[PDB]
Amino acid sequence: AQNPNCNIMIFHPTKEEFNDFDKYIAYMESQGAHRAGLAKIIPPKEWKARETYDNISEILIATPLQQVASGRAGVFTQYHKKKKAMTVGEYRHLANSKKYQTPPHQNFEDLERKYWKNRIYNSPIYGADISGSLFDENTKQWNLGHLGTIQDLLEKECGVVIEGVNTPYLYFGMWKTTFAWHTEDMDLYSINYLHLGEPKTWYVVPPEHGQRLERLARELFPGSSRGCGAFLRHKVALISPTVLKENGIPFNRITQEAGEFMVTFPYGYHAGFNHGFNCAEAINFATPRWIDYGKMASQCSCGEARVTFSMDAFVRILQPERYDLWKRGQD
Ligand SMILES: O=C(O)CNC(=O)C(=O)O
Ligand SMILES: [Mg+2]
Ligand code: NI
Ligand SMILES: [Zn+2]
Repeated sequence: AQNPNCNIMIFHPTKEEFNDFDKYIAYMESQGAHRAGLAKIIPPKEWKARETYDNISEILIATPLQQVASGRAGVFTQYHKKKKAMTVGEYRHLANSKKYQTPPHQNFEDLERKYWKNRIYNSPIYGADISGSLFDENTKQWNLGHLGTIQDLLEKECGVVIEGVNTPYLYFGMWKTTFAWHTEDMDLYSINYLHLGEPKTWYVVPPEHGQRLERLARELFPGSSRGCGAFLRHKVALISPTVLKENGIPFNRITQEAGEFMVTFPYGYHAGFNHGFNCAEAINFATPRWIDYGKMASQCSCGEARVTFSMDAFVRILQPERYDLWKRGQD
């Protein structure tokens, strides 16, 4: 069995290997990359996502989210307070202000220590989940706006034609902006490209150990667990590496820098934080190996998780027994 310790693997495809996206994902899996839940892909030196980032300041962040924490430094939830719209140029200036800028630090490990010590005492503002793309239309390799759609994959594997679309999302971050512990909708893959700016630190639990993280989460967030049998679908809970180590939960960590891709694998729980002003683009995708994970994915039916239009068909076809309850949660 390849990668039996579930380490995060890093790949350096050649320009030739970068042509066929599906083939390269299958290659990485042949080497055991999925066992970690997360992989890094460094593009060949010849490749670029677009020519420059000099003309992005007029993109609108219609609903910036202030991420307000509650709890203790290693075990907290966050809620998202909506703020007034602002442009990317306005947001960049805010991220670089004395109130929000990255503190002086020695290295990534020092900054990680400062994040876990101090995150809860601040409320950073995240421009998340913005439909759009920064890939040039002429970029033919690993262009996250030109991937095969999940609807087409389900149709190819299972024969059923379904409604829905699959487009990318932009994330504009600042110091301390945080992504809570989650797997993807319907335990899909994700791919994330860091277009510009400061790094993003990731934490990940191997898919084969995901239920250990869920059991810890029910212990640490006991009111939330009574409210919903899949409350990590709410995407609000944080648990630090120190707390994970104290409770024996298997995990790994890695820092993504600008110009790098990360892939999350089905049922790979992940969480993380941004080091400073940055912009990422991410999208969900599927492969044949996903189908079995989609059929077994948990679902939030309490009303909190509220998701895209396109998840309807995935539930309806892969999980017909759960469909009626889940749809009630959507309405
Ligand atoms: O970058 C972020 O804030 C969160 N991204 C992801 O969870 C991802 O790409 O799957
Ligand atoms: Mg612009
Ligand atoms: Ni994710
Ligand atoms: Zn719920």
